[PDB]
Amino acid sequence: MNIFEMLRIDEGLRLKIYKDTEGYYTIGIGHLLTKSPSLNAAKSELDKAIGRNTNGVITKDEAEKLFNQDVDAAVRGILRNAKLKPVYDSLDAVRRAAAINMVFQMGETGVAGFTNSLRMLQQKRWDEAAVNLAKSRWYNQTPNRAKRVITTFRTGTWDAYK
Ligand SMILES: Cc1ccc(C)cc1
Ligand SMILES: [Cl-]
Ligand SMILES: [Cl-]
Repeated sequence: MNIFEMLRIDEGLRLKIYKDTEGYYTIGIGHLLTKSPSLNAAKSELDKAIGRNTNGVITKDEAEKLFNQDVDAAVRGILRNAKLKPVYDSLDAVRRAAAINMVFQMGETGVAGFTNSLRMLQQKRWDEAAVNLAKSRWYNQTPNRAKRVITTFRTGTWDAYK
């Protein structure tokens, strides 16, 4: 198991524009296109991202290309963030995958507001962090996914994904 396989499980794969859990236009493997309610705005963002007139549809290859870019970007986002970096550096390989998953899902902004969880993770207080992470809109909105990520931080294994 690795970050790509993990995220592919959590996000699925769709080759036609769709609405995410929050109702935002997305495509491929959780690639958010726009928060605007306009489908046209979404198709325009899509064409700009793929570099071609897609008509709201992409191939598997194109989806996988967006995915690679997105994972890379998340990691780099983390490494660039002064709040995040130190936490990420302190973690083991499995747990780093859980950190990347959250950043990918919610943005470095979103995750950067889990200050108290961050501190617990840095201190390696696993059970406590797990409890703290669950007290969130994130967990209440997407409970099955949050549970998987949380188990990951808690155990440092891929058990929730098998
Ligand atoms: C790097 C990192 C991001 C988010 C959390 C919750 C923990 C670590
Ligand atoms: Cl893009
Ligand atoms: Cl869920």
